[PDB]
Amino acid sequence: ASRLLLNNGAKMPILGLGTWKSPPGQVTEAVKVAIDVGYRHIDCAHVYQNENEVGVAIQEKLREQVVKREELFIVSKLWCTYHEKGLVKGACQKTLSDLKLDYLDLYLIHWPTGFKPGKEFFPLDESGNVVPSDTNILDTWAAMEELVDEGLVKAIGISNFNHLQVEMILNKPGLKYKPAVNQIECHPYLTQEKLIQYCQSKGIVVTAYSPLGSPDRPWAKPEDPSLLEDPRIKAIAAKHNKTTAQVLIRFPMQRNLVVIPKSVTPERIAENFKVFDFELSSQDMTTLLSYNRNWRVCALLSCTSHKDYPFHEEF
Ligand SMILES: NC(=O)c1ccc[n+]([C@@H]2O[C@H](COP(=O)([O-])OP(=O)(O)OC[C@H]3O[C@@H](n4cnc5c(N)ncnc54)[C@H](OP(=O)(O)O)[C@@H]3O)[C@@H](O)[C@H]2O)c1
Repeated sequence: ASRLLLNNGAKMPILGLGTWKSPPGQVTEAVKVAIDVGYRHIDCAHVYQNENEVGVAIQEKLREQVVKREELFIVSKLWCTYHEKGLVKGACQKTLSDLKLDYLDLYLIHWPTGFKPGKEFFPLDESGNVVPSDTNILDTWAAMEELVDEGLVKAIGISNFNHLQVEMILNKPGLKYKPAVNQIECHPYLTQEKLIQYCQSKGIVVTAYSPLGSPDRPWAKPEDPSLLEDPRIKAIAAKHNKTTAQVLIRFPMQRNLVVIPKSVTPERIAENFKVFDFELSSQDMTTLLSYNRNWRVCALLSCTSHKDYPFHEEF
């Protein structure tokens, strides 16, 4: 159906709306339009600096009775400067205040890397590199498990964890709640077959972020590759009378992945929803998988020496 069953018994909508880089001034309208169109899952984060304005839209639609809270699935993420056991709750309560909710459906550790606490999201060492915290992943997972026992979040997960870091949590002595979700970058140029196969075999649901290749990412140099413009993907979409974006959103769905395209444009938010009415053939799916080139949009390049940097491992 549009929902995948989580290990806590909840069902997660397979399509959600992303909000990274959605400006405060445009995201309230964008989330309102998305809920009107039929979106029931919104992906958020403290570091996107727009959760208050996302929260204005959810309140509006709740008040309107367009949707009840139980049918919404709201996701946010713990930023790297809040990995200390004593800061996790406070970070979650700030997000809950900004979103004006009393619980989150899913809360994710945004990156495995902890940074020193403070007001800068990427603290620098007077001079140059990002200043790390000495916290580790298991300390932060224990603080996340407390949030479930206190009723603030219904499920907890991870994002950008490689398979060894997931295995580290899965083997934690006294593990009380397994990660429900691992949210990772995934699209035809970074197909992630080994990490998806690992997670799915452990009962962890995978969410594909940057499904369209994030054409608005700030560091967009390469002058090269664009997924939306790839003539080979345009040809598959033409065969189905769909747009390239609709093919790129349908592709993770047929791999049993949740997918969270971002848009602040009403026509594209609506376009992106019309993805339940067609099917990519096996041939189309094998062809899209063959375009992998291990190209990653989000490589957290300022942290390549951090003890917990996730992308040195094969997967
Ligand atoms: N956990 C993490 O580390 C992490 C990292 C990155 C992203 N994410 C999540 O994943 C979400 C999606 O990834 P993303 O924001 O990197 O990028 P994306 O969804 O791959 O691409 C967004 C870009 O595509 C455009 N777009 C959307 N629909 C389109 C369509 N039908 N036709 C043409 N262009 C279209 C958007 O334009 P307009 O907005 O102008 O329409 C925007 O410029 C994020 O917003 C965030 O919620 C999570």
